[PDB]
Amino acid sequence: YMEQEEEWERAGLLDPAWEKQQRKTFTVWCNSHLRKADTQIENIEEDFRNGLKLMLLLEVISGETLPKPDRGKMRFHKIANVNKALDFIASKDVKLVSIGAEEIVDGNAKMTLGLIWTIILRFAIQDIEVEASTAKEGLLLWCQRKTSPYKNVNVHNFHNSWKDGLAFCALIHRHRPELIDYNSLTREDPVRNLNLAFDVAEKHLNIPKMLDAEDIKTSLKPDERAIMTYISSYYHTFA
Repeated sequence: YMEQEEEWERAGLLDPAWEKQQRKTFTVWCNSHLRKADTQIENIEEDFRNGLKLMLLLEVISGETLPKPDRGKMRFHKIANVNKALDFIASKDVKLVSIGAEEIVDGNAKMTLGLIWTIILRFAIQDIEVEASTAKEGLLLWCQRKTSPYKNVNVHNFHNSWKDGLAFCALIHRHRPELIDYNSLTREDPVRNLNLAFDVAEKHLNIPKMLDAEDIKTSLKPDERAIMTYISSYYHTFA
């Protein structure tokens, strides 16, 4: 009973601020891959309902070919396409704990964001191996190692450790010192630091601006899934 709401709490999906952060961040992440297939989404709670761009997203990030999709106005075609997506994901050793094609075709916001996170996790994070840690803990360890020389960075988590922008700027500076005047930065202007990292990463590293500095600024504890999504692109660009 209320198993789904317990999982949604931990997913961040009951908090509307975290839901909004995931909606915005996940849309940019999906488009950072769909661009390679010359298309895009606009509204993540509408534009996957027929399964077509979901299947395409999975082909791009996996390099594999999925079965041919159906087309037709009628719902059962959309259900079939979403099920082809879900089958492909499950085939990569993913436990789809209560994600059904019907809710995706229905455009249920929480299930759709949960599904996109499942995809980000499996394909962008799960295989990360850093020392003896894997997946999310490996990604966090990478961040801790790469930012260890910076005295004004202390990465403990994927939320408030990232709020003042210095950790993002440090990750960039550690790989490319010529792009960031790191010593000029301080904790006093977090929005400046955040936007610096986001602008530099978009310009020089081809990493789109998945995070909104204003959403981070106003949150005492920003959404972990959104921040992990963005940092996963840092990881795969440098490592």
